[PDB]
Amino acid sequence: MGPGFDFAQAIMKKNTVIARTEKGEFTMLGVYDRVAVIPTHASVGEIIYINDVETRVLDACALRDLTDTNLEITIVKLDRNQKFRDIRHFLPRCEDDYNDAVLSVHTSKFPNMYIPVGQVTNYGFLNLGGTPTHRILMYNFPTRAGQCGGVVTTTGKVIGIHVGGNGAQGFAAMLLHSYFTD
Repeated sequence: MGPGFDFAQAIMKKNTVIARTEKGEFTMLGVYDRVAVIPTHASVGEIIYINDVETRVLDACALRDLTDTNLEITIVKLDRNQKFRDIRHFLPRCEDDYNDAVLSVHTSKFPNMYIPVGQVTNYGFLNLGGTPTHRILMYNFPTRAGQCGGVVTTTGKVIGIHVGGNGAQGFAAMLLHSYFTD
């Protein structure tokens, strides 16, 4: 509908796959080469389905901060025959607050879904499903189940992936450029 939705669509159309684990179907962001991200509660194993194709997992790393606190991001390297467009230059370098974000989801349950969530707060600490979690972004949109792995964007920045909600607010794990140096 406007330039935020433009940037969100450009990311969804080239840098997402549908990931399936034993814990469900998730929006999965591809970042560069065969490297993607997914919420850690997806419980990635040795095999994952990518657009309904059986795919070996070459590596999976559940990120934690240097206090050994959960960040809810798992970085997955896929045994796929095709690379993602490199979008690392759209990742923020530091923790921040944002205006006018979009949450974008693509699954069997919610295809081509885009949500203007408005202002995004650097919330910080969240007890997420009983697990102390850091680097959480918050938006005042009543997000539901099925949206996990959804991509949070502003114009020109890919800032997080949706990991939870409390019925009135939604929560995303930050994406930082420093997670994807090689």
